[PDB]
Amino acid sequence: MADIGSVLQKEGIEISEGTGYDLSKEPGAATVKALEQGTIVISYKTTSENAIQSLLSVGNGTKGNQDRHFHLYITNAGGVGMELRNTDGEFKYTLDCPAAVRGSYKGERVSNTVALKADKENKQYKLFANGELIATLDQEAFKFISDITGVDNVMLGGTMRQGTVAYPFGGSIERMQVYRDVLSDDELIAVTGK
Amino acid sequence: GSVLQKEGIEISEGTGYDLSKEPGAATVKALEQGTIVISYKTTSENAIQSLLSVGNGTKGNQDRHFHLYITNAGGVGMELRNTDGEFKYTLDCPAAVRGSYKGERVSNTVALKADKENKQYKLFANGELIATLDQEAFKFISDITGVDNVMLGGTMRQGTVAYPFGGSIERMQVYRDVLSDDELIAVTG
Ligand SMILES: CC(=O)N[C@H]1[C@H]([C@H](O)[C@H](O)CO)O[C@@](OC[C@H]2O[C@@H](O[C@H]3[C@H](O)[C@@H](O)[C@H](O)O[C@@H]3CO)[C@H](O)[C@@H](O)[C@H]2O)(C(=O)O)C[C@@H]1O
Ligand SMILES: CC(=O)N[C@H]1[C@H]([C@H](O)[C@H](O)CO)O[C@@](OC[C@H]2O[C@@H](O[C@H]3[C@H](O)[C@@H](O)[C@H](O)O[C@@H]3CO)[C@H](O)[C@@H](O)[C@H]2O)(C(=O)O)C[C@@H]1O
Repeated sequence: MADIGSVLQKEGIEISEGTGYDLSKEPGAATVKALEQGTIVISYKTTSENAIQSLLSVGNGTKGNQDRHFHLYITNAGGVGMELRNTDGEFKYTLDCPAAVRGSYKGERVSNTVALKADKENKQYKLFANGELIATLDQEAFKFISDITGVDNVMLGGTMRQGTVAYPFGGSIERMQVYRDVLSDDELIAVTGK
Repeated sequence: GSVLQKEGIEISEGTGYDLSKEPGAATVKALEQGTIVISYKTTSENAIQSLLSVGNGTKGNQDRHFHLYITNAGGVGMELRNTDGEFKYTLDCPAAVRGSYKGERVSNTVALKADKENKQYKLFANGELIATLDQEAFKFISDITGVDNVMLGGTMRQGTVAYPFGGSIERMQVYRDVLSDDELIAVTG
């Protein structure tokens, strides 16, 4: 990891439900909007009982393009997932893992760390939470962010759908990093388990 | 040997075909792992068409089922569900089967295996492995709460036939055994 660098990073970002936090103008956003593969690592605390809370999304926010996006999300039941979409006629690749994260511990909102990697070489997606590899998906027709049509935004804490903040998170994004590099499972186990 | 097999079952769009009373249905309703192989011809433009389902058809339990389905866009998928709070494990693969081709309906063969030891699901269509899913928390049909039916051509949801297929289920076989990838490439060809 000594010479690995993120293409986009943010730290210490509070977000109330429905507000989101726009990253579209950040240096590095263009790179994120074109990823063919890579790694996303996010530490957060959720204060929200919303059922589906996007931590990070990248997609097409325009009218009629509401099924064209990627997001990495958590749920109110302690689930972690992702969706990678370009309308269902093109692709809808998803993961949803139960009982992988926690909202609270000893009456306090607890930090969790999750990660997703997408590896073009072996057509594989892997999801991690809190020190564990929780799911692996292989697709013959591999896709990633550069396959979504008309990407125009990157954001924390929701997914833009026809100009509305969908899948709204509340709480704190403690640390968020996006890499073009595909990090090893050992690295992701270590960073998510810390 | 299969635990349940049927051949030449033609289904009017929306009706389904109940297998719940067949010999072997109990075993299918309790599978911890296994393999499903289905050759079919669809004659329907319905968006989502279950080929085979196993689930809980009772009121309030509409998210408790397994099905292997095709779509009108040439997709193949499966969902394994016991309400989203418990599990929702899915696959959806584009451009894997044909709904029609040279203005004609056409046969396809698909397969799904669920492998408990490897904690793995693999989906096949027409001689190709199209997706693999590995879940740390492996589930299958015996983890669904209140299974009470097995059907071709739809999924029972609160007493309604959801995801309705129309056409012919040419051959369907369900195994408790986990077939090899090579065997599934061959049988789906
Ligand atoms: C993470 C997750 O569950 N995301 C799904 C999302 C959420 O469950 C809800 O938004 C939470 O309220 O639901 C999505 O589906 C709902 C929409 O479906 C649209 O129809 C789909 C149809 O179901 C597909 O079979 C078809 O291929 O595409 C249609 C068009 O998108 C309805 O038109 C729309 O009104 C909603 O009901 C969603 O996109 O919001 C699916 C997410 O995977
Ligand atoms: C193969 C497939 O696409 N299956 C999905 C199915 C189909 O897209 C549609 O049925 C085709 O018309 O849609 C399902 O979701 C629709 C229902 O969602 C319900 O709310 C969900 C909510 O979206 C989840 O986030 C939550 O965890 O669970 C809720 C309760 O199920 C609505 O209550 C209901 O009215 C439908 O809109 C479906 O179950 O039918 C999801 C399938 O994966």
